[PDB]
Amino acid sequence: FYTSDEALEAATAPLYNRAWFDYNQRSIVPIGSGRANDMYSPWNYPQFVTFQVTALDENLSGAWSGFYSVVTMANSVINAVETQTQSVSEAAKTKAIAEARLMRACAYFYMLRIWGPVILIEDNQKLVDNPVRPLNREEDVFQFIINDLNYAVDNLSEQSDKGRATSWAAKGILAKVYLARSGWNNGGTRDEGDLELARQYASDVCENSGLDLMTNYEDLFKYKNNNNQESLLAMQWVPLGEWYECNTLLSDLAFSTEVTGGVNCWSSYNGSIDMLQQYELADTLRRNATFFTKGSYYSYICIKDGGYTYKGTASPIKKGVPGGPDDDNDGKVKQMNSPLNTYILRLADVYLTYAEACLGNNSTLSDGRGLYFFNRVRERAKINKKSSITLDDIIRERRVEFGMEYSNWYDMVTWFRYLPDKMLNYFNNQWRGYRTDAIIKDEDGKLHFGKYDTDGTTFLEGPEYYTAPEFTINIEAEDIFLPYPESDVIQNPLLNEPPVPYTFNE
Ligand SMILES: [Cl-]
Ligand SMILES: [Cl-]
Ligand SMILES: [Mg+2]
Ligand SMILES: [Mg+2]
Repeated sequence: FYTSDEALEAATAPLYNRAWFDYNQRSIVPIGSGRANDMYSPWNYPQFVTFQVTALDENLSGAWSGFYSVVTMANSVINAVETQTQSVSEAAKTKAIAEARLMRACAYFYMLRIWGPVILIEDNQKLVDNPVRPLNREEDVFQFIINDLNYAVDNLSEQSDKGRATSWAAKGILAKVYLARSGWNNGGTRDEGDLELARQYASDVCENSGLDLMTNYEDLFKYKNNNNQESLLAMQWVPLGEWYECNTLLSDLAFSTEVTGGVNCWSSYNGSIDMLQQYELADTLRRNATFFTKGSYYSYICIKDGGYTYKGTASPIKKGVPGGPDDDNDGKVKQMNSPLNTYILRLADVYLTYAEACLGNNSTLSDGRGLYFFNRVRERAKINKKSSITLDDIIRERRVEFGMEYSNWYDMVTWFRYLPDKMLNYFNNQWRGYRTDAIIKDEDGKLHFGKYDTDGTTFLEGPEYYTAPEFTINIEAEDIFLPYPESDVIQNPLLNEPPVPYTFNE
């Protein structure tokens, strides 16, 4: 019985944390980043990188559970607005429905780029009464997402409490959705109507929001800057709160207690050879903020010991590894407990989305505001602007802008649905599963890949010294979308049957 706007807001707050917990607690890493080849470990979920995932994989069931937790929580909030409010304003009621529908849209948009067809649900009771329900078609899922985002665009405000969604966030996601739909199973061209809509929504955010990119890329990934102006939407973790409200990734991302102030950790992930090669030589700011590499210095990690220099010869994760409790983290670093929010949408994504929507079906983009906003991302990274861009420039730029943010894989699926032959060739040329013992730098700061001789000091350079994977799979169309989780298929055999049309309620 919610009797004030603030009481209702307390009920919608878990849409930003608890709802996402089953996904964030584990599977976000191998699905969003691993599968894109952002990083690799031979012991932690390598199958996601090498395309050898089985239906029994715990990450599939966890992700499925997490995304459906968002959907069903959203549905519960919408129901509560309509049945449990008694002095509550229409502004607050519509804001709550809008936040619920925004999150539901985000969950379905992730699922669409993991499994493809999924079950669309607006009535939780229908699911309870009969859980054996059919999949709906990819086109239905797109329309459902669009409808939810339309409501959020119309019913969120331009400004919000810090950490809460605005209409700019909804418009930014909607731009991404239209861009993703434009080429999806569309014979190698992008629908001009969807391109136009993507441009309209993205340009509105870029030109009119009054928001800007943070001056320093590294600042985006520090806890003191949670909910900075570039953060359009993020999971809002509560490190001093309940277990289901915490960001539990700290120990799985951090490679050594030397970068956690002594807090227990166990990561064996390293940035992939392919991913590391995406950073242009001049792009050291984004590279350093994403992965540690030999000799890189961090003034803001191990602050009490004058900063931190990585002295290993691998490429462990930096993004998501905020240092120890006293590294401007207000004591909020503990085992499996990170103070960082998890980004869902940054303004730089909208900039790059606008650029890609301006490129459209042309082979190059050499003028216009889309190119300007692409070049703002370059400028913020302190590297050269480009006088013209192609889709290949956009692919590279997105990988380096969003490395270790658990987003690159979803973008790669979108591209595969547009240009499947190009992207299968791309995936097969990423050297997935290859890793190497030693990555070092020369005088000019360029990375070199190889291993040490028996003496552990004499560097041997080149691919002949890489560690090859046990198996290199030829990646094909059938490999891209993941299988439905086996336990869920047992409970609902229609997950093995064709999708059917959704009956829309609007
Ligand atoms: Cl796979
Ligand atoms: Cl510390
Ligand atoms: Mg279509
Ligand atoms: Mg095969």
